[PDB]
Amino acid sequence: SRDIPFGQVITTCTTPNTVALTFDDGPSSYTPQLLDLLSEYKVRATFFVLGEASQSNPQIIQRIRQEGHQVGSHTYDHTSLPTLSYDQIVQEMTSLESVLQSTMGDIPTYMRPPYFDVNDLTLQVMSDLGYHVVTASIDTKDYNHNSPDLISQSYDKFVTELNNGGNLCLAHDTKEQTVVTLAKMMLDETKSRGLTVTTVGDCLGDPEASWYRSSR
Ligand SMILES: [Cl-]
Ligand SMILES: [Zn+2]
Repeated sequence: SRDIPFGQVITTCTTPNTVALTFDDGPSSYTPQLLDLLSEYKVRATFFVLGEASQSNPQIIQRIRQEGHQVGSHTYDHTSLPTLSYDQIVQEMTSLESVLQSTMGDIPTYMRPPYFDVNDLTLQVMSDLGYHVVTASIDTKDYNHNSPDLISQSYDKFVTELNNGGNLCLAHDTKEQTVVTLAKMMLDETKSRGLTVTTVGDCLGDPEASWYRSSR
């Protein structure tokens, strides 16, 4: 199977006719409802999770994994990594590894940088630690439309960027309107198109055995 680069920004799925719906900054109190919706549609998603959220909601981390979704790293503290030293960037990653090792029994090989901010130093750390670096090719901007009257604008951006060939989509399951309204709109549209709605690792051709590794 494919070799997938480490320490190099990945924006787009490679498996034809796939789409990866992804959710950042959780788990949150809305994540369980989103998991219910994903199971109704029989799809898989990817969750790039944070430190305090994972420590507060370990049972949601376990439920994400048991229902076949992928857990990726979003750093512990959500710091813009180019504002940090090499050692500090390492610590942002390994501190979340301690949390995830204890909650889900392994650690991710996929990460998403806060705000998509990268520089050479950040990419060097991710290469050295063995992380695939994922940003996005669809960005819902749902954080800025988190109200019933605004959330349709995130769907319009989603559809337009999907039509432009985007296939790796950023939303936040910390936002109520993303879970209660936008996710169903995205899932209906991807179902209508007959897309394979799957994890980031799967949409890159990576077997699930490679989305995680044992403790360092
Ligand atoms: Cl440094
Ligand atoms: Zn984030």
